Amino acid sequence: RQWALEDFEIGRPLGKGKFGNVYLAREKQSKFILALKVLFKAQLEKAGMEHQLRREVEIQSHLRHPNILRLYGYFHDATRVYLILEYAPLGTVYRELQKLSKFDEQRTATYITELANALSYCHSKRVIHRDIKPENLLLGSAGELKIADFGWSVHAPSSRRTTLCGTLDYLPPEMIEGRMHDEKVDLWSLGVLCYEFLVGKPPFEANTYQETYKRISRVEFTFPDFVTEGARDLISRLLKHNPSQRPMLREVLEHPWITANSS
Ligand SMILES: Nc1ncnc2c1ncn2[C@@H]1O[C@H](COP(=O)(O)OP(=O)(O)O)[C@@H](O)[C@H]1O
Ligand SMILES: [Ca+2]
Ligand SMILES: [Ca+2]
Repeated sequence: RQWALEDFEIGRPLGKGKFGNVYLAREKQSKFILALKVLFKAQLEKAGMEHQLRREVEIQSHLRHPNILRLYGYFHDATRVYLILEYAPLGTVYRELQKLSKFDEQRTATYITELANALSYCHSKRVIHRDIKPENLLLGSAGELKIADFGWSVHAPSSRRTTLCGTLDYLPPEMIEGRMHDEKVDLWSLGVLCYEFLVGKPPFEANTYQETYKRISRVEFTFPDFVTEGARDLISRLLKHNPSQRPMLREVLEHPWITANSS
């Protein structure tokens, strides 16, 4: 309780999503620097995703972890909805990935650690993200990873997927096949990110949706020569077609290659 647009000086655009237009902003009274995610009611309603928005606010407002981005509150005004988010000053892992093409083992292991901790806290409440990918991974002032954008978040188990498009790149077989899914979806994503971080691209990238779908469902990926044995071991363990065969997060955090490299 209980903001209005008038409470904020709006700064520069921080990023655009499918629906979200995100701006740096400062709260006039306190001079608190933050981010406003702006959504258009028309676009949400017409058509599809008004329920995701409610899900995102409800779920994310209630989460408190250093590796999960804060949602502080919200408001609206007949044309738009405004989410008030914690501002992440070092940008997205996506842009960082663009900047240096690929990450070293130390950086990758640290990102995975920070990710595994946030996910393990999420999973502790049976909350599953389902949209873990570099666009949704922000960096705090200490360069620490922060999981963001809970539009796709839901409680486990779930069904449907609803319907998503954009890439399939980060989705496990049980999600691309419309099946019932677990917290295990987030473990598959973790494996996909781990490979993208070291290699510079996702294990199942292809030129078409139909081929990507096929590669994911058949789980066909290969490692460049430069990927080390301990990273190969971790990724092969996360990218298993059968969800239950996938590791618990504790197993990931205690993986030798993770413990060896993680700063
Ligand atoms: N709190 C934030 N701090 C800095 N940049 C952000 C923040 N939230 C989002 N962004 C940027 O805006 C983009 C879209 O935000 P997001 O909420 O993920 O979009 P959408 O919900 O529309 O998919 C992100 O990928 C990122 O580049
Ligand atoms: Ca997003
Ligand atoms: Ca979203």
